[PDB]
Amino acid sequence: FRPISVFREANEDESGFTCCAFSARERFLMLGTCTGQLKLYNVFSGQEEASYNCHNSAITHLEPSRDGSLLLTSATWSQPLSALWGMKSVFDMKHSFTEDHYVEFSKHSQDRVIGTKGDIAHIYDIQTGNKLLTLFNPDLANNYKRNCATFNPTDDLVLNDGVLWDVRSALAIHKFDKFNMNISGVFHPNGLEVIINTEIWDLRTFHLLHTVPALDQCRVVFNHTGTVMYGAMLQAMKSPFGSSFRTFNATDYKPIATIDVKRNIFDLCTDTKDCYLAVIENQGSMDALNMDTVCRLYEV
Ligand SMILES: COc1ccc(C2(c3nc(NCCN)c4ccc(N5CCN(C)CC5)cc4n3)CC2)cc1
Repeated sequence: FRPISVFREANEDESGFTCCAFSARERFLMLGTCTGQLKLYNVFSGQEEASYNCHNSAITHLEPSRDGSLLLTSATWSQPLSALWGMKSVFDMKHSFTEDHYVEFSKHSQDRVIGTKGDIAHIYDIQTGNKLLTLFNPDLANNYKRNCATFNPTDDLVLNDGVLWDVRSALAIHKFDKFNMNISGVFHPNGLEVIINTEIWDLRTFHLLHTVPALDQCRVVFNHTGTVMYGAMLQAMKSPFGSSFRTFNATDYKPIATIDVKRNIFDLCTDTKDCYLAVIENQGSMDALNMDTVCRLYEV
């Protein structure tokens, strides 16, 4: 991890970057701010190329569509809490997800959005903005405090609050038992396994395949080739994470590295070719009126 770029929010003495993702245009990073703006930076020169007022509160999350035409954003306490934005020609809101704190695109075909409202998953059509499904069963709920509903790689299944749902039938096919208070889980990009906090579960037998105590309270992200898994631990303008992330082999879940950048992390992502890792790193203290974040790009 060799840092090869670094920059802060132009003209802000308290740099307010909160989240980042690469755009479909390689040299250009998308970042959210603690005041609700979407910025586009040149990830090498640190030049601010563009700025949009998307929300009334800090952006917590953004996901561009692979084709470059759409962007999801989520916010902290503003209404709508999440939104879908067209980026062809003019930047503009297509749909708003009024009380979803988190949103994700479907994976195989990006024709759908899945949103989380506490313990409830909402699935929407991109083209209409209509809610196609509500996935919630109060008897099966685990009430995970950081629940983030997600689709599997083939879009036929949803993981919501540690419950596995068949999308076509809107049936709960399995509830994974609750073994932590916070982390709800992700699908492995291989589609054979789900990672719920420290437990790796088989998707056919629901067998426990690995116990990985190092993953406790970690938000997990794969690289685009699905060979490396990045974990950043939640800590118990307050960052969601601490000052370190860990990498694992996505195949056997062996630890590769533990990097302490010694600055609280707000977010991290990779380019689609997995050459770089962008990290939003806070300068100065937990106990500060504000944050002062920078974006650092590391060559992997
Ligand atoms: C599975 O565990 C999870 C799941 C989801 C999250 C969320 C998140 N993710 C972030 N970035 C990583 C994903 N984009 C955030 C970044 C900054 C930030 N705060 C908000 C308030 N404000 C005072 C300063 C900025 C809040 C964030 N919340 C809500 C999506 C965190 C941990």
